Amino acid sequence: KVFGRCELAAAMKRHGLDNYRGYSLGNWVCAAKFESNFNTQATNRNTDGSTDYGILQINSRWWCNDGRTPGSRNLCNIPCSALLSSDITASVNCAKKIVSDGNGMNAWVAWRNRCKGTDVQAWIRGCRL
Ligand SMILES: [Pt+2]
Repeated sequence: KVFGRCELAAAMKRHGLDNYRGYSLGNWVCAAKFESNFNTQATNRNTDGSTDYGILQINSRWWCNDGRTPGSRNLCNIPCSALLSSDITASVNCAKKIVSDGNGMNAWVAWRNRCKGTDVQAWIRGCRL
């Protein structure tokens, strides 16, 4: 599923990401834009052999099991394929564990390099929330 910007902002808000660990909704929408282009089916291989999955590109190195990432963890206790659903519940629940682990949203390379320190409120402009 390719979400629209405001449809994803609404789903993320419903699921309790607005100001989760002090990250405004616009941070999460910006991160999804530059990680997945708002596409729940996005998958990308990392140099280390791990893969990133779904609308928030959650990494099989730590967070999910994809059956092909040796010596990795599954800290969200899910198959990585769960993260590709049109329903973002599993991605949001796992993202909440990730951002709580001490590094905050710096875990998302695209957030750090493209969203951090920018006017992220722009990502939710015009949306009925
Ligand atoms: Pt939820």
